[PDB]
Amino acid sequence: QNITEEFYQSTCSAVSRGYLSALRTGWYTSVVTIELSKIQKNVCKSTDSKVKLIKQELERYNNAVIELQSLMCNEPASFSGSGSAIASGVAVCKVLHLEGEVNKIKNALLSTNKAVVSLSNGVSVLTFKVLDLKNYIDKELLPKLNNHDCRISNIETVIEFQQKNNRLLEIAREFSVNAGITTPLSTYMLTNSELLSLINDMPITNDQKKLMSSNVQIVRQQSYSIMCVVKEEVIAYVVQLPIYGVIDTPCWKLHTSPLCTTDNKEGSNICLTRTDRGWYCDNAGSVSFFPQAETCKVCSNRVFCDTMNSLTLPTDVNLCNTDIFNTKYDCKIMTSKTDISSSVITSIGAIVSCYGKTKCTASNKNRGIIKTFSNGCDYVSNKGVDTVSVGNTLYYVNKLEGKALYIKGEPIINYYDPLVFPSDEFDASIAQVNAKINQSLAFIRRSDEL
Amino acid sequence: QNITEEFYQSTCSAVSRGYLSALRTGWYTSVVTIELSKIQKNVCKSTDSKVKLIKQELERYNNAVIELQSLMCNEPASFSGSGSAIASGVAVCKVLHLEGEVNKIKNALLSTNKAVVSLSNGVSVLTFKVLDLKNYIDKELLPKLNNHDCRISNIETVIEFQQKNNRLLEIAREFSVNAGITTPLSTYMLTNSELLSLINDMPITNDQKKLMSSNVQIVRQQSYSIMCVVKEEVIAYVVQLPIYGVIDTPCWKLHTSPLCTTDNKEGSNICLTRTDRGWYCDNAGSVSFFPQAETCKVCSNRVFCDTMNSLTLPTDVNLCNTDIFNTKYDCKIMTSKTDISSSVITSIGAIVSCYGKTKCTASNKNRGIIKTFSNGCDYVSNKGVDTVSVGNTLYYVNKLEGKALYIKGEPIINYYDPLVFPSDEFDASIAQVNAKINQSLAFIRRSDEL
Amino acid sequence: QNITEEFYQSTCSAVSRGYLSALRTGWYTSVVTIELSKIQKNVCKSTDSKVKLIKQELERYNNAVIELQSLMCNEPASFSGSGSAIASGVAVCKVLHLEGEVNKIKNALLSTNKAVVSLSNGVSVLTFKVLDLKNYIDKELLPKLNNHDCRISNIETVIEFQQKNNRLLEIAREFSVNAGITTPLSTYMLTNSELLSLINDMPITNDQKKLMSSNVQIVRQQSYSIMCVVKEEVIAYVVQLPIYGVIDTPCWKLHTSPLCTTDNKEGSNICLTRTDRGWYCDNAGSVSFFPQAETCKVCSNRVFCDTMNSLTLPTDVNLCNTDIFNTKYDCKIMTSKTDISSSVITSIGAIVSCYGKTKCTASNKNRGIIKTFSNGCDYVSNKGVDTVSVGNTLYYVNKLEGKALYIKGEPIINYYDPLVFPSDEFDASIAQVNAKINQSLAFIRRSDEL
Ligand SMILES: *[C@@H]1O[C@H](CO)[C@@H](O)[C@H](O)[C@H]1NC(C)=O
Ligand SMILES: *[C@@H]1O[C@H](CO)[C@@H](O)[C@H](O)[C@H]1NC(C)=O
Ligand SMILES: *[C@@H]1O[C@H](CO)[C@@H](O)[C@H](O)[C@H]1NC(C)=O
Repeated sequence: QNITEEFYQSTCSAVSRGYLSALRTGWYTSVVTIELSKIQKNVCKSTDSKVKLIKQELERYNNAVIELQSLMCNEPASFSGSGSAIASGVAVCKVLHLEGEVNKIKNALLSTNKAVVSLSNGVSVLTFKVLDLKNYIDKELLPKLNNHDCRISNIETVIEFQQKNNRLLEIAREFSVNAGITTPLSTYMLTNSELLSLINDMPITNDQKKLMSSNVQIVRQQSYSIMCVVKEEVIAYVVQLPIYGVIDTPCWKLHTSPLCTTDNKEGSNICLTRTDRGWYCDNAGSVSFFPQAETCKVCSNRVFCDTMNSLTLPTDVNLCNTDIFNTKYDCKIMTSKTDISSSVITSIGAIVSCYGKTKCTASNKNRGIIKTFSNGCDYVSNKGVDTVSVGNTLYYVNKLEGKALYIKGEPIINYYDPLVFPSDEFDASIAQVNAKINQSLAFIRRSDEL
Repeated sequence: QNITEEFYQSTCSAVSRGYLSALRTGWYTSVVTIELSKIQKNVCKSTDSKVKLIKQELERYNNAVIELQSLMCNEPASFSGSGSAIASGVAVCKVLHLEGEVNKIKNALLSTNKAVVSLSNGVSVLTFKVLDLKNYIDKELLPKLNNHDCRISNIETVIEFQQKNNRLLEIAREFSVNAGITTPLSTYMLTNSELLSLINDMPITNDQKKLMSSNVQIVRQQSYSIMCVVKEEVIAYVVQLPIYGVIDTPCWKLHTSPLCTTDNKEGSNICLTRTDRGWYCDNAGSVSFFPQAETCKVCSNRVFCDTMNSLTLPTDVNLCNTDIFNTKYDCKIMTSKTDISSSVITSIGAIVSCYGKTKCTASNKNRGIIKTFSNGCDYVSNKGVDTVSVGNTLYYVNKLEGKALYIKGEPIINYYDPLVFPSDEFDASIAQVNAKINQSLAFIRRSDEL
Repeated sequence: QNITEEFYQSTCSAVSRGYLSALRTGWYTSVVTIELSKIQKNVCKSTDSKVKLIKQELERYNNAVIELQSLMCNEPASFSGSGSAIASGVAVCKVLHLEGEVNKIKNALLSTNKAVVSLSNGVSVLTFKVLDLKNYIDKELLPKLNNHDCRISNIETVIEFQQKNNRLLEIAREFSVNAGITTPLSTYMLTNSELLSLINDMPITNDQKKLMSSNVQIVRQQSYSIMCVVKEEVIAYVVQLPIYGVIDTPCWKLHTSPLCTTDNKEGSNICLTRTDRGWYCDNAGSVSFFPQAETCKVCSNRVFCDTMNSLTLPTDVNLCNTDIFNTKYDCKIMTSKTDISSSVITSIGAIVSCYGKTKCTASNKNRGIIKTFSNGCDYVSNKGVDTVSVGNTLYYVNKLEGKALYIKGEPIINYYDPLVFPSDEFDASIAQVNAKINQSLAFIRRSDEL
């Protein structure tokens, strides 16, 4: 009733079921501002111990401003091809290159720290001001020093200026090594207290807000931070947040391992494996498939993915899990005579493909080995199991507890004849190999009757 | 006259033209030094609030010096195989393991911060001294504390010593997690003010200097920082800068998408796609091709790549863009019966390969959908277009404005017979498939005349 | 007698021998604790320059504690599939979700900073307390401020509190961007002085301790740091250390390059290359093979790898280096008609595959070019050589000095007939291609006798 899993002996593949979706659908674009107090090198050289320390701590304020301005060639019109997810925010970086749009933003920021601004393109973008140093320099630092005859207040304005400017240092220190775009969204670019404020104000239901509130760090993983322009005493940069629109549909992850024969001599055995491994979720009737599991993040029962790196597949694709020889969907597989033992760790278990003189075993935490694996594709539920060894490689099984079901079946590699079996197929399918069988056997059928 | 692009309907491929090259040709090697004032634990235990704070801030000065010395096994003679770009700087890390060469460098640094040094190998390497603490400890910190009866000046020498030593902390904090080699060149290893000083002094023309001056962050992306030795009160480490020698030649990026038929039943259709996708540039007559676009960085009109991860190709390779059936160059393609819809975002447009009941569309910012795609390979210019949907996947098109040209043609997948079409070819070519056609048809031609 | 290498002309492959193993065998799990002094917002608003600075420096102490608590969904039961190396530490993160186990740990930490704790699962895990702020706030910060009528001592308790809390900031600043698991083990999570203390106390021989002591940074590369729970004024997180069990066996790295013919017209030549390239080491009789060299780290004579990303292979696999046509082990190769020039840098040399009008050369540091390469697969020892050019690509050879041996032989690509040669084989073998030859020639043998 929580997290289940079923292993198919016929196909040497396992499916872990019970997960819930949270797919990235849109890009919540937003801009954060930093007020500035641009002053030139009018320094009064009263070389005192309380004056030079502010000279050092403000020269870093100078290196961390002109540096952001040189990063202007990213990205007005570059990034050809991939990485097209930031193009929803690059549309905002291009708006900030327009006169009057910069000024129209500084308006509603000097009175409430946050407000929605109407632009030239008109996109309803929110605005923030996370650090204000124009109001800390032109009111606290400039008047006591510029016209009051070079009067430094004390030493607590040197430590506080260090901590009020430390946030700006570690941002230019981060943007310069990232060509203007950072990911994940580091706490320097947005602390935890500020992010939870922006999520409550997104054009989304109260449901998705609770999700991104208790799962903060996952929102960071799939968020960006682009650098636009620096002009008119304002630092302008855009941060993209994921808009989860496909939520609460079921998900399941497919696990596959090679399935070979053990009734031949050395390399005279034949193998096959199901290709399309990874995460599958329901996305309005059709099935969204995520090949590289590197784009999906798992958090307890939740699965967060980006639909950009996904193949869209029809609902009739679940048939490969049971009846792989169905006429509606043609299931993809690969074939080879390469006979190598291997193991695959799943959600609540492990698949073992043992072939040859390989020492394949599953061991227990306390009493050592508990099951020696014979040759062939086998599976074991993690109940009481902790480690699995295959030759000189040892794996640990995730001790997430769940109900694992074994589905016995005739391994479909036996339904094939080794003579007319394809030597190697990269990404073939059931129909493509039965056609290649009907092709190689087409010569033997119509030539030996002489 | 600025940035153009042309789509070939015959080949289901698009070429974006108008870019300008900037290829990494050489490795400007350089060494940066740090003077040290090695003092032993002769601490006067006058446990005062202004004494223990310097004890803490100098114990970090101790952890961040002995730590760099343990990182000596990288890289005197390791790194077998790949990563051979640092071998121009490792040649300098091996020179610093020689007596007398270390001393000969400390000479011209205590009087001008920078000078060229003749070595034992003799490579004209430049030298820098970005942070001097031997002159800040043995002159400011040591005399007031060691022999003046444990006399701490004040508290401004605790904050300034914090900021004068903070740079050393975040370097050993970075080298220890990077095994002695960091990339990109972080501002900790070299700030913006110091890098722009070294570029003006490189054995290059005034042209490449302006390039690396307005495109600083890109130079960082393709730069390294190796750790050599720590001895004789000196921290020694080498930083490699890219020497761009192939500059201002034209470049173009190739985009490809599957091209299939829609005149058969389910999987009875045939597909083909052009393999060699990516960046191409002119490099002295021949064409330098960059397969993994991850090694190329785009900055407006400029394209920066590393010629180490490039295939060198003859000039007669541009023929695949137009006349793919040319006798001079044999164009590479792959074939498959896999019929999956997909989209490819280009520079100023998007290619759509729509097959089956897939919902393929291009949508507008304001008025929603503007063109439904039929089955087959199609292209759309980004003029007024903003998004493209393929099933459950949505892409954003780069709104870089340019002149896109459509080149209509007969899709070459129709010139093939589905019976004698290769089931799957990984990286074949026109000649290799016409030979395999002339092979499969060789049996049907000389056996049915009975 | 130190580092050797031999190139096989018959196979266009080189083997670098003389390296010594250090394979990751087990996971030394350990937990580090941080005592806390949880106080609520009972701040006395005596807005003084020495009071507000501690308010700022302690509000960061608040953001860096509640932030770690939201990262609780990683990883109680997630991470489906890959990344199963932390499951030895996740077993400890699951123990910390149990009442009484948290309290039983705080015992032996308030008196000796370190002791072994018996748990509910009972795993003998060590414990540490690297930073104590419960004893710095409830004894130094709380009594002077809470009940002594809001009395701030001085300003040296603001700088020291900055440096005593700076370590906690850059950890939550690192865990939040890493979803609770960081790698490599940064010095923030464990400084050099503390790591060398834990290695001396591992259930290992005195040998492996010296290894991980002079090779510290490599131990960091293959170590993790998981985040468990935050409760009862204690920060709990687990760090995994590698247990090297397979040590001091010989290792060798295989290098391969395409081997083609130069006796045909354009693409009428045939090529083949040995597939399984990378690191091989001895692991109890059998041979542990590491395909992706990205999992192996080289440090002088030592080679550190993780046996999780390794194929286990029989001892009879060294035969492919000499007699590739042996009956005991079937050597894997790939074939293609693609005739592209390329070079491969090895340990103490370089392999060059020169084909077509490609300009292939090896150049010297002083006197330029020293050997022009003819068409075919050739090798050169690094004695006096520094660079190798292939078309527009230039490589640097590692100037590690050693004894390179040339083993001349008949290139095995000539023993094949171009008519019945496979157009392309992804990962075939000698037997699989001789069978495909015995298949294509099976028709010509039994059909032309008419
Ligand atoms: C193979 O050919 C037979 C006729 O001999 C036919 O009945 C069968 O359906 C064919 N199979 C495929 C997969 O085309
Ligand atoms: C295929 O064979 C025919 C002869 O029947 C020949 O004219 C043609 O050039 C051949 N094509 C190839 C690609 O070899
Ligand atoms: C190929 O067939 C011949 C018989 O004509 C046999 O002697 C030889 O061993 C076979 N080779 C292979 C690799 O099967």
